[PDB]
Amino acid sequence: IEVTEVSIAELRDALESGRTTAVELVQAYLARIDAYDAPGTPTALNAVVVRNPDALAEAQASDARRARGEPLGPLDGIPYTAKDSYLVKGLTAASGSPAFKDLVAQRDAFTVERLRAAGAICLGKTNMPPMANGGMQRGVYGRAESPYNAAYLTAPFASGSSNGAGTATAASFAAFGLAEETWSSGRGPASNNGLCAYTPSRGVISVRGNWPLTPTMDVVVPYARSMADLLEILDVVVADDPDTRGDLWRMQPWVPIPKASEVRPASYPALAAGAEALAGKRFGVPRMFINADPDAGTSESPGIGGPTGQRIHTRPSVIALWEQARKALEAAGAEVIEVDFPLVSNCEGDRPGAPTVFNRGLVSKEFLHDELWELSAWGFDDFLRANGDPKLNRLADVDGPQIFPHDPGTLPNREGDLAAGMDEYVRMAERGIKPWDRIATLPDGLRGLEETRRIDLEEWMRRLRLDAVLFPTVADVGPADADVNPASADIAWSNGVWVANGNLAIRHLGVPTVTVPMGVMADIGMPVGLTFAGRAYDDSALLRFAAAFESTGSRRIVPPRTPPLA
Repeated sequence: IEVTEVSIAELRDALESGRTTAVELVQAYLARIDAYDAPGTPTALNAVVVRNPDALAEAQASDARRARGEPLGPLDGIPYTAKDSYLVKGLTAASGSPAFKDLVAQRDAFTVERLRAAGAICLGKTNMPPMANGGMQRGVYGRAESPYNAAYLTAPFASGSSNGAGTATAASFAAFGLAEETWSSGRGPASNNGLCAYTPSRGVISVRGNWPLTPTMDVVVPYARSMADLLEILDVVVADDPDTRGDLWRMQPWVPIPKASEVRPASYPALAAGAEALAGKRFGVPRMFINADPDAGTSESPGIGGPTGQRIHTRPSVIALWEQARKALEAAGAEVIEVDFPLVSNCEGDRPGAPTVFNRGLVSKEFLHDELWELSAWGFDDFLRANGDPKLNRLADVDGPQIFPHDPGTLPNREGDLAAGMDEYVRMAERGIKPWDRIATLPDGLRGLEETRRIDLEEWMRRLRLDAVLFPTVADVGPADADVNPASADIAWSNGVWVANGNLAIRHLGVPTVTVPMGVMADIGMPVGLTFAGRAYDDSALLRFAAAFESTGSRRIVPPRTPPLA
């Protein structure tokens, strides 16, 4: 059968009626990978970088269960891909880093455990920059290319590390995909590839067995081509993980975090709805993301580094898609209000009187320093210890200069020297790393982060009577040669483009989001998403809003570079 642009429900229907088998499905996806992804093909998208050699045997066992009339559940026999940061037992888990190219996973990540128990089949692992500490920079496997337009990047350049997952899921190299986000490494690639994606509130999906980057910020992010598929995934993966090791927010005792089983609904697929779910709702769109905020960037020295705090120049064709999205929401009975966005303005100090996260006093400068260094060094070292690969199980034994080497011939990283930056973590391990529960600044820091969200988002949405905040996921897309072309790098590194709209505040403060396709820019053929954000633990309502918006149109297209075969 054809698998291009086919939904999970259609696949399960085919498996149940005998129209196909799990083996036939795996072969159909591997065929697309071999025709479009592998080196030496005309497209050479280079999205899938590590194959699962047992995939066909796993498919065999799945069909044996079905012939015996006992499928494990709705995802039995459904193929997916996982970002190279996920531990998949028996395969390498380099996190795209040359220093870890031979590290082998001794167990599964929690997400993978749930999917394995459900009979889902990992076809392989997807591309990413070293340690997810970037966007489109080339790692040990290079980088992935866009299936929509070879001239533009498949993700934001500075934070879009799930760049293989975005290409692979949009090109139907599997039914769905698994990604991860620290700044915008989840929302970014979803936007450029027309995907649905969900960034959960804190503690909803265990991050055990996932390569950490910043333990206060890392979250799991599922990718799918439709909201219905996204809900199929969540139904299976969202559950309580009895093992808390490595998951900072589920280990810490100072901030109340609810159990996953307390946050999820009884049934995720039941969250789908039509336009009726938008009637009478109030949605606020930040002026700063629709070219309506002349005050952005008008303080004396705005930002907290890079292009932050600067006025965002949104592409005209993205504005045109936003206006149609607004009309669709209003036609469905919703109210869309242009508003400020304190969450970002008070993090980046972008206008007179606005504080920054560094000078506001809700979190201390020393906590922000420990977050970047001491806590992250502990994250790396404890992940290696927990995995327990006999050949490499301590951060102090790592080849520092090889963690994130610079790609020769490309322009410098505007965030600084990241090869030396990452090497410092090994020097730290050699001096001795304090565990997380002995870092003195942590208690006040975690409470300060939650306090910031309460003031800037939750109480703010109450007085405005907003049901959600929404905006284009990104302001523009960087050209594909932003790594070597100065003019292209200037665009790719500008605010709203280097990182998805929201910069660091979204993940730093634990804001749940859902992203769906907003359409395709008419001038360059690149997709752009619409992001819904809301109060912590309002995830269910946000998923429903996204599903309802999706139902009002058909805003996704098959990538023109990866058509159905034959």
